[PDB]
Amino acid sequence: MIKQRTLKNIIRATGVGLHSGEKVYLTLKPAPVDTGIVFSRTDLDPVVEIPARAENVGETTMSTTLVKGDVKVDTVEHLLSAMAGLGIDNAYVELSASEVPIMDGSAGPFVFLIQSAGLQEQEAAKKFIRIKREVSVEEGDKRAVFVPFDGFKVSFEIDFDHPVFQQASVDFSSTSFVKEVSRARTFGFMRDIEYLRSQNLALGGSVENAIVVDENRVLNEDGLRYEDEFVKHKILDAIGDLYLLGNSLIGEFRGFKSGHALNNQLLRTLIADKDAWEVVTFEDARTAPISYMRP
Ligand SMILES: C[C@H](O)c1nccn1Cc1cc(-c2ccc(C#CCCCO)cc2)on1
Ligand SMILES: [Zn+2]
Repeated sequence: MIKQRTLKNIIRATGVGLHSGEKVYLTLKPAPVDTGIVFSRTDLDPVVEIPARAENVGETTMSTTLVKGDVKVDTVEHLLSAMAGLGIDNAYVELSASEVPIMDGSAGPFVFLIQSAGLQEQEAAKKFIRIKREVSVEEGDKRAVFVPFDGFKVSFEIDFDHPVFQQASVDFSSTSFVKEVSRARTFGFMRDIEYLRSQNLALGGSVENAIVVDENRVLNEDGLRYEDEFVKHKILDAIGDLYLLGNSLIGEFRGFKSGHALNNQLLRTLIADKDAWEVVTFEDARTAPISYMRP
């Protein structure tokens, strides 16, 4: 069967929140079958746990934020992207502050740290959400859609009105999450960055954790990791936002100028429309439409 995964060993890391600029200590731990991914604010007494589920998304402006009452965990989407990309069903993610550390802007450090710890298969079938009807949501010129598909693929199309320019598709039948998506970094434009800082956001961002663009060019000395890094990062973000379904997808996602907001809107419409999806397991990995790398 395709089995659930958790972590073999604990992972720790120390970083800064992209928006908050606060130092934060992260610890990922193993969790039992059917736990899902659960964030814990361990700086608080008592500790405040928030499952990484679409129902818990509180704000979607320039990151995806989980909220339970007054308590938040901001910027979950890169780490969630990594966990999704590696097949991780169950994990606790402890944080000593309100925002997941940004690392280098991408999921590369998370996938490295995870894979250095190692994964552990669990004796229970992995549950997938299978798209059985097209579900779309739109708002103005922005669109996000789920289409039935026997596998998992993601397409994205951004319309940026800027000299540094995009679209891309990835199908995990041939694309490596790790090699081709995980390294794509967080990005931003000088006009927004100042506005965001004036709105007291973006406080931790720098050329160390993001592509910084002026009116013409990428200012980072070392340039890009992929020719299409920006759009590959949008795919990264979307995989992370979609993992808030709390199970891997069998289907296709297509995003057209979509962001965290519309991505969450799509999850919510999907979840509400039970005719459009069903949960499935695969007792024989050999006949399934997807595969995972070795644990
Ligand atoms: C997080 C989300 O998933 C996300 N992924 C890609 C983009 N975004 C939104 C976003 C980008 C930034 C950002 C903030 C500050 C700087 C910077 C800088 C240095 C300026 C000093 O000259 C660069 C970028 O903030 N939010
Ligand atoms: Zn991002």
